[PDB]
Amino acid sequence: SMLTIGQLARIFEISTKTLRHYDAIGLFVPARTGSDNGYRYYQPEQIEQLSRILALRRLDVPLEAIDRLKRDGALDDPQRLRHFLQRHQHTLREEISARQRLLAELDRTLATLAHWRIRNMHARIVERPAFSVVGMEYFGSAPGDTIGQLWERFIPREHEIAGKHDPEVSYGICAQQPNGEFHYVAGFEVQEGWPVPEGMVRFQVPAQKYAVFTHKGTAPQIAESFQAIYSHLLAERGLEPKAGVDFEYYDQRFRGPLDPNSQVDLYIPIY
Amino acid sequence: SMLTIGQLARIFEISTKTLRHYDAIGLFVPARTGSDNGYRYYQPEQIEQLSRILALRRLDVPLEAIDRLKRDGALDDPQRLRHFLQRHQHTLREEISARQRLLAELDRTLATLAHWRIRNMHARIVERPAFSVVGMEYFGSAPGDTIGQLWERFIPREHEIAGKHDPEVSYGICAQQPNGEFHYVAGFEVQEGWPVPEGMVRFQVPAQKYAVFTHKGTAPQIAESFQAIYSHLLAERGLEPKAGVDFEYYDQRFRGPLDPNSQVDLYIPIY
Ligand SMILES: Nc1nc2c(ncn2[C@@H]2O[C@@H]3COP(=O)(O)O[C@H]4[C@@H](O)[C@H](n5cnc6c(=O)[nH]c(N)nc65)O[C@@H]4COP(=O)(O)O[C@H]3[C@H]2O)c(=O)[nH]1
Ligand SMILES: Nc1nc2c(ncn2[C@@H]2O[C@@H]3COP(=O)(O)O[C@H]4[C@@H](O)[C@H](n5cnc6c(=O)[nH]c(N)nc65)O[C@@H]4COP(=O)(O)O[C@H]3[C@H]2O)c(=O)[nH]1
Ligand SMILES: Nc1nc2c(ncn2[C@@H]2O[C@@H]3COP(=O)(O)O[C@H]4[C@@H](O)[C@H](n5cnc6c(=O)[nH]c(N)nc65)O[C@@H]4COP(=O)(O)O[C@H]3[C@H]2O)c(=O)[nH]1
Ligand SMILES: Nc1nc2c(ncn2[C@@H]2O[C@@H]3COP(=O)(O)O[C@H]4[C@@H](O)[C@H](n5cnc6c(=O)[nH]c(N)nc65)O[C@@H]4COP(=O)(O)O[C@H]3[C@H]2O)c(=O)[nH]1
Repeated sequence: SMLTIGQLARIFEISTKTLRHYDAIGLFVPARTGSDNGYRYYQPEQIEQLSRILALRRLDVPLEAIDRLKRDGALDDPQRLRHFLQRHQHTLREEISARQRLLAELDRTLATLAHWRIRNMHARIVERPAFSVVGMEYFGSAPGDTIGQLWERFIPREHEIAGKHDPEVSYGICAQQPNGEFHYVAGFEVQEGWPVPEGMVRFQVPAQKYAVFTHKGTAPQIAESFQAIYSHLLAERGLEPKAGVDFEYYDQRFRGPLDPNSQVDLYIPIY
Repeated sequence: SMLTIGQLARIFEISTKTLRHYDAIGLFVPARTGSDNGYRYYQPEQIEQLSRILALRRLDVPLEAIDRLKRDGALDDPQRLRHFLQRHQHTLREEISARQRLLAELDRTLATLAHWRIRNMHARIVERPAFSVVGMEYFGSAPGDTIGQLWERFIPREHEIAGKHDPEVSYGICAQQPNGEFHYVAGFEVQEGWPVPEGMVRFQVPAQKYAVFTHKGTAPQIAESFQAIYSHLLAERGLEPKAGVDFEYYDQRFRGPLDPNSQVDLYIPIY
């Protein structure tokens, strides 16, 4: 009923070298040594002990910490050992708490960057002629950038589009109707004459003057950009919005909606 | 530079119904109504306001709470508004805390379940004759259930094995060597005479008497089961372990190493 270094190591999923190591340092020592083979032998009573020694290591308690507990008799006392552990528990809770306080201060600092980014978003003025776009429309005042959801409805189907004048760039078009809903469209510039994939439309973006803003960030943060633009950015440059169609401009600089390194040009029609 | 319900709703990704709603309740009322179309029109100065109303909603602040704030002047006061929010922030921290306190108490209870399960793990005695097993062998006193790792090394290769006498059941065999290492093997019972997939072995489990323990739980918890077995479960039944080969027994009752619903018979050779 005595166990070998190998049976012990097995049931605890450790290597026999560890158990040798523990023997040299007098931490966990075998009840005896094989008198005809020099092997180490352990009693079943030692199992629960190795179990605690190993329980400490899973808590990253350094080995010598452990050895000190062995030496001063605290490892083999359920009360002292418990004390050691609550102390370590306490430290862990604190280190966690401390970092939480940091994530808040960090959360705080990210916001401040947003006002900074928006402060640096300068208008370039430009006129562009009418042009044609084919893709997936959505007529209607809907909540969400369920457009983030539209784009993901549109991406599997993009390949279907013949006649792409420049497949490197795409558009997130929003048109106003006097009725008051917006008509959004995700698409690609295509020459007239090409066929429209089933369930797709062809939209004509009229000739317009624009203020172009380079949104440098995430697609969900696009709405914030629009908000600044319409609350003050235009005015601050004595520009007036014109009723018309605006669009998001996606080219090489765009690398995914959730990717903070994506730029997107915002084409705001003006007077 | 007045915006429509439609441009407003878009740049905030909400539906125009929401803006109608906010107007009827007097919460967010447009600066005017279209006199030739009865439409609603908003000033760019209302953007930041709608912005905060909506920020509250993202905090699940109910709408009526919000309307209360609007009514009692607090909503338009950066100081009162801030106070409202720290209050709410406070509540959230408390609710989180409370639940942590419960996770700990829950952790404690899970542990107590373990001793209970081990107490109910009864030995059934059984003799089985020698039998042959084919699979992937590991020689050597290794740490970790890198046996968890062996099984996942072995599984892509299982299909290769011809002559499987009973593919429903596999074995996790551990054999002891005089030098004290253990020799582990994951495999299937296969009749003699069948060829051995390259890099695989054929191990012979000798005829033995066993105590069988049904481990009901997770493969990582298998080691604890072994620990109970050799520390006292055998003694309590006046059984004595015999030097030999033990094995884990996987049949239908086994549903995967991570599934708390798996059972595994543990075959412990005895006198
Ligand atoms: N070569 C060697 N092996 C060791 C030694 N100490 C432990 N073992 C291994 O541990 C098993 C059981 O050891 P035990 O608890 O002393 O329990 C032992 C022990 O109580 C007794 N026993 C067997 N042979 C001897 C012996 O030569 N001298 C003594 N004093 N007792 C023995 O029978 C039980 C079963 O022994 P086994 O079935 O042979 O299997 C033995 C043996 O494989 C050692 O000093 N030398
Ligand atoms: N009262 C007190 N005395 C301290 C403290 N830190 C160091 N000492 C003293 O300095 C000696 C060596 O510390 P070390 O180089 O960290 O080397 C230490 C340390 O690395 C490790 N150790 C012992 N206890 C603990 C522990 O509770 N936690 C950790 N992380 N390591 C420990 O074992 C080694 C030997 O320690 P000792 O033989 O006890 O001897 C210790 C101890 O007498 C402390 O925080 N409080
Ligand atoms: N049908 C209708 N539409 C409305 C009303 N209120 C706002 N809008 C829409 O909002 C846009 C800008 O309105 P604004 O800021 O008053 O700025 C307006 C306003 O300052 C001026 N304006 C144009 N027509 C009229 C008018 O009939 N009366 C007044 N007082 N001003 C007008 O020209 C600016 C640009 O107007 P638009 O480019 O046409 O585009 C207008 C129009 O499409 C309304 O009561 N009825
Ligand atoms: N001092 C105080 N008075 C309370 C409290 N709970 C209820 N009352 C009183 O009871 C009235 C109706 O509360 P309700 O039916 O929960 O209906 C409430 C509630 O459903 C919601 N609401 C208002 N303020 C808050 C708020 O701060 N937090 C939340 N979660 N909901 C609010 O809107 C309604 C507000 O109506 P009121 O004009 O405030 O009128 C409130 C208020 O005068 C409280 O915790 N503290």
